[PDB]
Amino acid sequence: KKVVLGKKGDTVELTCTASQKKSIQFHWKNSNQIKILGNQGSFLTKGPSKLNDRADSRRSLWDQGNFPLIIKNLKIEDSDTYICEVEDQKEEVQLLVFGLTANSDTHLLQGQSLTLTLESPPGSSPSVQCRSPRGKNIQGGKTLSVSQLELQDSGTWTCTVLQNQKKVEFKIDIVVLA
Repeated sequence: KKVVLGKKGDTVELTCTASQKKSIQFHWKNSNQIKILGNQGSFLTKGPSKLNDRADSRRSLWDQGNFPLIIKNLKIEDSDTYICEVEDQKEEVQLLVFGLTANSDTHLLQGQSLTLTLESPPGSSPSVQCRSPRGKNIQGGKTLSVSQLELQDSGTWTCTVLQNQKKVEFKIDIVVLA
């Protein structure tokens, strides 16, 4: 069902739209049924889980049949199936948080292998397509690599990743001396 991918550090918003009579009783949970957030009657109630100080909702839409789940500071461990339950309707949504980093420090001199990675979640091995201002790209996933570094690289590289029919991209900055 809903595959939604996030970028480590940034926020995401999953969707949960109801088929009811506008604005009702609902809640979001994680794979194991520990409640994340819902509604003590008319307002929002977030449990005590590991995501409380960073989980949220938009109660203004609990009027037009929508109950989202907002998460800030995306951690890769934040990945797992979340479930929304709006009255008699259940809705599965898997979150895959991906983080692309520069196993160097995102800087480099003129001539040495540049290594990135892609730190994955509890349930995945992903595919990377990092282009570069200079057309080409590398492949693989968990670690990519290069070999030598042609000085025309202190610009913007582009880095896409697509999971279970869905995609995200980490456009990065690289630096090359002389």
